Amino acid sequence: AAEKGFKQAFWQPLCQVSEELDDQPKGALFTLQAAASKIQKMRDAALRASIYAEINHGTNRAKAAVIVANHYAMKADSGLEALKQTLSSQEVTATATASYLKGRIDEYLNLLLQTKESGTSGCMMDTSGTNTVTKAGGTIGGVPCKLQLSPIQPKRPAATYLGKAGYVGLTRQADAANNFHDNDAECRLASGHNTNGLGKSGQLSAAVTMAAGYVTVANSQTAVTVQALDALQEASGAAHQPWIDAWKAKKALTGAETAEFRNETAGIAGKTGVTKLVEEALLKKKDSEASEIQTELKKYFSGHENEQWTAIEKLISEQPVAQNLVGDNQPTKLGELEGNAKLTTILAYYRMETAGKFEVLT
Amino acid sequence: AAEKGFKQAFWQPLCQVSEELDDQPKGALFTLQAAASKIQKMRDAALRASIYAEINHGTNRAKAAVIVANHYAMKADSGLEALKQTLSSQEVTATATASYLKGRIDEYLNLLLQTKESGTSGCMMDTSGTNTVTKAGGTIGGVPCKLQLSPIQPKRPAATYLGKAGYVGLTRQADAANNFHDNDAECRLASGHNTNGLGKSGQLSAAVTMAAGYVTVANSQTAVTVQALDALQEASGAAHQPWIDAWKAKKALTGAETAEFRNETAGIAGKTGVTKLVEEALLKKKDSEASEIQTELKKYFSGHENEQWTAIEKLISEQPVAQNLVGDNQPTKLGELEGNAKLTTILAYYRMETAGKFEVLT
Ligand SMILES: *[C@@H]1O[C@H](CO)[C@@H](O[C@@H]2O[C@H](CO)[C@@H](O[C@@H]3O[C@H](CO)[C@@H](O)[C@H](O)[C@@H]3O)[C@H](O)[C@H]2NC(C)=O)[C@H](O)[C@H]1NC(C)=O
Ligand SMILES: *[C@@H]1O[C@H](CO)[C@@H](O[C@@H]2O[C@H](CO)[C@@H](O[C@@H]3O[C@H](CO)[C@@H](O)[C@H](O)[C@@H]3O)[C@H](O)[C@H]2NC(C)=O)[C@H](O)[C@H]1NC(C)=O
Repeated sequence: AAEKGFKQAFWQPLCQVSEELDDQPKGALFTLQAAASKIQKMRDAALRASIYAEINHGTNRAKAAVIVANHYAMKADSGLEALKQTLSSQEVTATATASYLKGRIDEYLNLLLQTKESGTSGCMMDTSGTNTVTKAGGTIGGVPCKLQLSPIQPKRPAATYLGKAGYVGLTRQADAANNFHDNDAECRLASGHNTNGLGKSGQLSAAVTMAAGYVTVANSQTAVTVQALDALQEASGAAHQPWIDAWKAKKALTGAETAEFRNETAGIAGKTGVTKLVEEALLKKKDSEASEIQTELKKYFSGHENEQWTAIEKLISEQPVAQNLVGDNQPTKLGELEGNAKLTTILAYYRMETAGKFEVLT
Repeated sequence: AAEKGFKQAFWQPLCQVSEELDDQPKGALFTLQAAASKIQKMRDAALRASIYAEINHGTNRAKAAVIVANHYAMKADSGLEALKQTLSSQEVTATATASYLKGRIDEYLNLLLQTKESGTSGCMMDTSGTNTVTKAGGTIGGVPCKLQLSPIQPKRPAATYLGKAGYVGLTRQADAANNFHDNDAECRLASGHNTNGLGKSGQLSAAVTMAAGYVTVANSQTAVTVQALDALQEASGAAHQPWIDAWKAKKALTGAETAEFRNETAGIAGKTGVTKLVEEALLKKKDSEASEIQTELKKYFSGHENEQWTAIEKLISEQPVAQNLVGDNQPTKLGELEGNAKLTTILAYYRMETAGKFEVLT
């Protein structure tokens, strides 16, 4: 009936979205950290290749290790520039839009949860619309609904409730009078009329919209209107803009999964850096033919397809640094040493060794 | 009087906090980007030093430039690890806590803004408590209150309404009956009693708290109670935990201003990397007394205080590159070249030259 407490078929959907939005910061955390860890891994690969080039100068595989090292430096570099330029705003924008909307929902839902008179007359009713609900654990009567933001630790959010299309549970309502509103449980929050709703001496001046422009409450003796948020299109100035915004933001996310954070397993001449380095340094001739790139590569790699890039990488990994550099009975092989700070210093030990030579050498 | 619409004294404070908490994402953005830009600048300095050590390999000036280059690599490296480990969660946590609380406030304030009957009876009143206020632009009658989250673009923001100790304007209220509540404007949201408040056939079951546990609304014919939020202590399970949380998070922020993102202008032996590199590579005597560190440094730097570190740095920034390595009419000096990707390339050209000179020589 109109101007009556809300039955679970109204509020369970909003609970689901609130609890799903709760994971958006956790996701943002996960991604921002994933981007640095990946930048770090590319850096580590370039450090390992550089150190091999320093130890093994004179050989051709040393020149190969420089091309490997420059590619991974460039990866590690474009990763940090992607983090700055794209990923930071994206995850901040997702975290903020989702949290602001979660706040809006939660305030409304906790109003309803609190405006009750008896255990059978109130604003928040069970499915049956026989009793009011009570929070127990992080559920409002069994339904998982904490109505507060959980502590942010990294993890991937689900997209069940907010998908690529909009809010799936916030479909159109055909019969709000019956499916949302109880037959008799009283709620003044259910209308804007002075009799069984929010008006005191009169109906209010106009319709009130609640939950960030989700539900409209009229000053007339009528039932609620809810927006269908399941098939959204981007808009501005929309009454339920918060909903649009959290959707649009979540929808724009790529994660630390773009090109820059992914390794390339194609042919050597195609890898980030190779052809342009071969033209500039080795060939000293710009805009050359793919064959003459292929040729130079065969000198260092023994070919030009991914299996020779790995073979060099294997040499780089098997390559051991001095025990004087890494501890006691500790792992000395480069493939077994990780950590930018650690590897940056092993590199400076060998950059120092290379200076020593060239002062006796020239 | 009790069970009456709220006068500007009550709501202007919440407007101020909502609007301040609007800048928290903008700040988070600003910092996350500031951290990458600073990591980038340290990297650029290590790239410039490395290239000088390459272009001049085998000298003591190249040996000095290696120590400079390893310090800046280590900075750039610990910056990305600080970004990952500390700054990411910090700014995500600040953005989410603030946005969730801004959502909670805004929903309450927009309820009040909407529950009005006449232009003189309602829930949101002016200071005089004579008229109901209205939202024009991003202001509800003069006082700035957009009641929505602004688009996130970078900004450094000075906290005035939320600061180190809590929410400044959310003071203990001595006389809510008079300073908050009007004499006669009607608001059902002002109590939980069935006569002029939210109860329908009866008072509600208990007190309702609103704005994330800020204001308590009793089922009795009484005036509102508001929490003093201006001298907070961290707590758990608190009725107004959102407030505590946004405070604690904002209070924990350091910004991209920690050690790792700041340059060190102390003596050379004290700089990040120098003594440990001198012991490991040059001295090959791990655990050497600072005088013998001072000595080695004099060989490269011509001393051991900050003015010699800069002099090397001057040489480094002076050092020109090959004309072909730069754009049509672009500068060739290292001090005049910025951009990790750009400099990573110049470094690989010279790493290749060193490769070729070492074999041309050996
Ligand atoms: C992009 O691809 C490169 C090449 O695979 C990655 O570098 C490699 O990273 C792994 C660790 O992730 C290192 O593996 C080592 O293998 C040895 C032998 O199997 C094992 O004993 C060690 O425990 C370790 O697993 C490998 O040495 C290293 N290779 C090079 C050339 O540095 C890089 O991490 C990838 N980047 C990203 C963002 O994933
Ligand atoms: C930490 O300190 C180092 C050393 O000051 C910074 O590197 C230096 O960065 C500046 C640009 O920020 C470069 O300055 C150049 O100066 C010349 C001559 O005055 C001028 O013509 C150029 O337009 C440019 O301003 C300088 O070359 C560079 N020095 C080195 C050795 O790389 C570094 O940026 C600081 N780090 C952070 C995070 O601020």
